[PDB]
Amino acid sequence: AFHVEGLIAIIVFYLLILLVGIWAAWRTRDIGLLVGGFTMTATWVGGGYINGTAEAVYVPGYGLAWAQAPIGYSLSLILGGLFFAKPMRSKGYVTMLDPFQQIYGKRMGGLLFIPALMGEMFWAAAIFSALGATISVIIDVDMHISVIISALIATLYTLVGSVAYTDVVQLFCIFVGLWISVPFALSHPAVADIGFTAVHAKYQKPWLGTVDSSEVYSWLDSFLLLMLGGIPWQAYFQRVLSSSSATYAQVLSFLAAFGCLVMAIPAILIGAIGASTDWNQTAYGLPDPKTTEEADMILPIVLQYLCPVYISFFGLGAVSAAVMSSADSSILSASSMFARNIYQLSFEIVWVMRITVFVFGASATAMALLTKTVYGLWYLSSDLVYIVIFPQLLCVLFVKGTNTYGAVAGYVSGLFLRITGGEPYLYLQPLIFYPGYYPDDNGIYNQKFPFKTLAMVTSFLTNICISYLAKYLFESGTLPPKLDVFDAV
Repeated sequence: AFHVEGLIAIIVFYLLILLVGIWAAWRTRDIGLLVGGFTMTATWVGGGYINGTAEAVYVPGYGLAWAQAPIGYSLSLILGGLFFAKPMRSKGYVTMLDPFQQIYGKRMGGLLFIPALMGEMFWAAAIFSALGATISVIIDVDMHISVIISALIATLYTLVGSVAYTDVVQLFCIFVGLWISVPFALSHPAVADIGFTAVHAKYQKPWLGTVDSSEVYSWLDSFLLLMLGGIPWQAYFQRVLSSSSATYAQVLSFLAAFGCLVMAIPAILIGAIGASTDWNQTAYGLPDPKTTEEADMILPIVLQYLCPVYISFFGLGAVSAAVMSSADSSILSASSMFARNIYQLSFEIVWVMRITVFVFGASATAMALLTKTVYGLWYLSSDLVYIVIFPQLLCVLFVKGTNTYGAVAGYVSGLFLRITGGEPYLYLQPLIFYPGYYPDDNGIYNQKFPFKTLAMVTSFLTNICISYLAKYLFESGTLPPKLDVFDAV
C-alpha cells in the first residue's frame, strides 16, 4: 500500500520550496503591487479553500450555487477594502483585536478572543483534514494516520523553527499544479462533458445546483454569513494595517479578491469534474467518494486518479508540499494570537507559546479526525465569527457610544439565539423552532428561516440598545454609580 515515489515527490517539492524561501532571504519595474496581491491571496487560498470549494461543488445537496465560500470570501475582501480598511487605518489600529481591547477592555477582549480562537481552530482543522487527505491519497497510507503525522510534522516545524517569500511560491505551486491537471482531468475518458452536467443530470444532480423559493431566505442567510463573517480575521487585517498607504491597502484587497476569484476557478472545475466522473471507469472504483463518505477528499482523488502518473506525481505533490507549507502558518498565527492576547496582555513567553502550539495542534488534529467535511469546517469557522465578532466590529468601528454592557448583552443574545437555533455539523439539536423547520436524516431539525442573520442583527441591535440604555441610566442617575462592574460609563 505504501508508495515510496509519492513520499519522494512530497520531500523533493517541499525541499524546493524551502530552498527558494531561504534563497529569498539570502539575497535579502515596480511589481510589488502584484507580489502584495499574491501574498494577500495566499492567506485564504490553501488546502482548505480549494478542497472545500471542490467538495461544495461536488456534493449533490450543495452544487455551485450553494458553494458560497469562495465567492463570499472574495466579496469579503472587496467589502473590507472598501469600508473597513480606511476606518482601521484612520483610527491607527495595529491589530484586528486591538479595537475590542481599547473600548471593551482586556477581559472582554479575551471573551471575544475565544470565538476568534475557535474560528482559527476550525480553519486549522479544515487545513489539517485537507493536507491529511492529500497525503493519504498519494502516499496511500490511512487517513487517520496521515492526519496525525502531517499535523505532527507541522507541530514540530512550528515548535523547533530566513524562509522568506514562501507564500508566493506556495500559491504559484498550487496554481500550476491545478492548472496543469485540469486539462488532463477534463480529457480523461471517464469524465463526461461538464457543460452538459451543469444543467442536466447524468451521474448525480447537476453541479450548478438550485435554490428553492423557501430556501432563498436561507441562501442569503448563508451568503451574508460567509461574505460578512470572512472580514474580521487576523491574517487579513495584519497585512491590511501593515501596508504603508491606505489606497495601497484598498488596491491590494481588490487584487486579492481578483486572485481568489481566479484561484476558485480550478477548484470549481475540479469539483465539476468530480461531479461528472464515472468512478467505475477509474482506478478509484465503486462506490464513488460521496458514498464512501470521502466527499471532502474529492480534489486529491481527481488529481490522483484522473491524471497520468507523471502529471499526478508533479501536480499532486506540488499541491501537497504547498499545503503542508501553508498549514504551519495558521498554527503560528493562532499560537502567537493566544500568546499575546491572553497570556501576555491580560496576565518566559516561549514556554507558554510552546504549550499553546502543542495544545492547538492537538485540538485541531483531533477535530480533523472527528469531522468528515472540509467545507463544513470552513462554514463553521465563518459562522461563529459572523455571529459574535462581526456585530462587535461594526459597533467599535462605525457606531459611536457603544460600551462593555452592550457588548456583553449582544454577546449573550447572539450566542443564545445561535445555540438555540441548532447546529447540524456539530450534531446539536435545536431548542427554538422557527417556521419552516424540517428534520434531516440525522433527526436534527434544520431551519429554513434566516435565524443566523436574525441572530447577527439581534446581537448588533442589542449592543446598540443596551449600550445607549446603560449610558442613559448612568447619565440620568437612575442606576447608582457604585453598580459599575464593567467601568464602561
